[PDB]
Parts: sequence; C-alpha cells; structure tokens
Amino acid sequence: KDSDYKRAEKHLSSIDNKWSSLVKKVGPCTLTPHPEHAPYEGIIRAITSQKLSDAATNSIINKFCTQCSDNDEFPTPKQIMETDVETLHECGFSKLKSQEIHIVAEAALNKQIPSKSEIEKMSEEELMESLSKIKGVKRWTIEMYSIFTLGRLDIMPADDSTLKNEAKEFFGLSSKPQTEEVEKLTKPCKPYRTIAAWYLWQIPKL
DNA sequence: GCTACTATCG
DNA sequence: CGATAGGTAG
Repeated sequence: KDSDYKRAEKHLSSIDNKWSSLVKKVGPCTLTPHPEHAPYEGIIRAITSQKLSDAATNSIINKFCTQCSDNDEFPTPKQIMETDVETLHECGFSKLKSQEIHIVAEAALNKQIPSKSEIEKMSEEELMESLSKIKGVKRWTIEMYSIFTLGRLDIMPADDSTLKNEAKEFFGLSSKPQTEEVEKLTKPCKPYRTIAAWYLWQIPKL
C-alpha cells in the first residue's frame, strides 16, 4: 500500500520531466481510501459528492451521520429507509440524490448490489457495466468510488472537470482538453494513473 | 462581500 | 431545457 505509493511515485518520476517535477514539489502521496466501507456506503458518499467540493460533501455527510444514527456511525441501510426524502433533503442532499440514496439503501437491503468480495473481482470495465445500472450512478461516480473507497491504483478520471483544468496547464494546452485527450496524455502513467490524478489534483495547493 | 464551482427528470 | 446540493477559493 504505502509500498504501492513508493513504486507509484518512482514510476511518475521516470516518465517525462514535468511529472518528475510535480512529484517533488507536491511530495509524498497522502491519498487515504476506505475499502473497509461497505459498497452501499462508498456509493452514497460518491453520489453525495456529485458537483460538490470535498468540504461541502463532508459537512453534508457529517449531518447525515449525526442525525440518522446514534454513535455518529454511518447510517445503516435500514436506518436510511426509515428516513424520508424530506428529512434526507434537510441534511444537504439534493431532492434527486435523496431519492437515489434511498434506492441504494433499499437495494443493499435486498442484496441487489454486488457484494464487496464480488466487486473486488470485477475489472473496472465490469464494475462500470454493473454499477451504471443504478440510478444516479455513472462513469464519474464509479471512478470516485473506485478511487476513494476501493483503493484501485490505475484509475484515471479523465472526465473530471477539475482534473481537466489541471491537465490543461500541466501539459501546457491551449484549451481545456476533452476526456479522450486526457486519456492518452496520461497513458504513460500506467499502471498508477490514480496516483497521477491525485498529483494533478494537488496542483491548486501550490 | 459575491460568486462560480453529476446525473436526472417533467 | 434548465433547475439542482454547499463550503470556500479567488
């Protein structure tokens, strides 16, 4: 793990110079995923973050945990179904999201969601095909779940708006790059594209 | 002080 | 189409 990061960092330092320079300035990767979280939880967290900064997302989850739980633990599927969308909406979840998070909890209850062990065996493509069946869960949301919950190392969220902005100046492009362009420009980062994206994400912090 | 900053549905 | 979640950097 922290060993994967050593290897990852060395690899990004063996590509072209700009990558080597970014690693040195930003320093050690501090990305901390949470694979212990059950599928329905990581998915709800990813859904919540849609269109929202980490800070906003976190204040919303903080409330969700404080209200819909006792020991400020992440609400269980049953606790989630026992809450109405109006109440969920008061936590900061959009009305649409409140409905989707509701379906997700119900699905976890009825074992309609792939189990963790089964998710652990799915390639990203299979994972994409599987979870995309869930309302409110698509490419962006599934990459975020793969990165922050699952801890996969070769995930390049080329479709992330912020990453594209950071990619634009990192690669000195004339205009914000399309998704496919970010895809091939970061090809050399394999098999640690997650770490590559993390580093591009730290650029504002400089 | 003010604003800009995913995926779905009538 | 065109609303829609909110903390906070600029």
